[PDB]
Amino acid sequence: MRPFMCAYPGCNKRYFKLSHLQRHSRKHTGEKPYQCDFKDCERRFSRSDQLKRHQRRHTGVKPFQCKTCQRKFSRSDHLKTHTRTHTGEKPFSCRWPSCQKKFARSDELVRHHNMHQ
DNA sequence: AGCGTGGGAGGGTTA
DNA sequence: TAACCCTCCCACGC
Ligand SMILES: [Zn+2]
Ligand SMILES: [Zn+2]
Ligand SMILES: [Zn+2]
Ligand SMILES: [Zn+2]
Repeated sequence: MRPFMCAYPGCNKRYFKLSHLQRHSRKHTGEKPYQCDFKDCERRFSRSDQLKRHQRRHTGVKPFQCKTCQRKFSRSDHLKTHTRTHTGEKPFSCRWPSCQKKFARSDELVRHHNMHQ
């Protein structure tokens, strides 16, 4: 399954790719060489992709646009869940007894599940 | 309730 | 040999 296993004592985390393991290894070492050099910000990241995603907050760039209402979004995963507001898709159904409510996002189902109990 | 929108994280592809 | 792009998990706020 996962041939790349973390060698840190007690971690026991395994990965499919070596790049995934080397990316995880910075969690133990704590190195965050990708600092944000914008003013009034001290955010640091161990990954370059997380820094550039964060720096969209400073630049205001929204590269992902909804083809229905033309609204732009900073992140592609948030455009995907926004599209369900137009299509009405709710792929996450509550499995509580007698309940039939469905939700477009998983965190909405988790919040609804916590309301049952 | 429904949904915008961050960080943290793991999947993938690519010279 | 990591940068790059993707969605998910979890969280916070209105
Ligand atoms: Zn580890
Ligand atoms: Zn910043
Ligand atoms: Zn839209
Ligand atoms: Zn329910």
